[PDB]
Amino acid sequence: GPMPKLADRKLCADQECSHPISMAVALQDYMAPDCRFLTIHRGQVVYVFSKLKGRGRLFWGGSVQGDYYGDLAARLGYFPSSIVREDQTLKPGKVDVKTDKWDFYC
Repeated sequence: GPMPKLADRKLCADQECSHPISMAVALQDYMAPDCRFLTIHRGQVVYVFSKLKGRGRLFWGGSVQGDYYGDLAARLGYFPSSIVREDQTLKPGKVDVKTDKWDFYC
């Protein structure tokens, strides 16, 4: 019935998933199929905050960098990991936590 969660568990840099795991650059375009996902275009910078596990492991969560130095969109959304190239690890994405009800809400 209701939209099933994309995953039951995820990997983060910390329990709250508030620190980014990595900085990545998009290699492919990706238009979000619904509000849970992030729309990205080749060349954009994405800060990765979560990596889903198990059934949702193709997808990562993060935010897109803006146009002025230092700008990161507030909105978090999911995207296929394969569309980006991770360029710098900021923190190990080792903290294994459960996804909550708010993770896939939009």
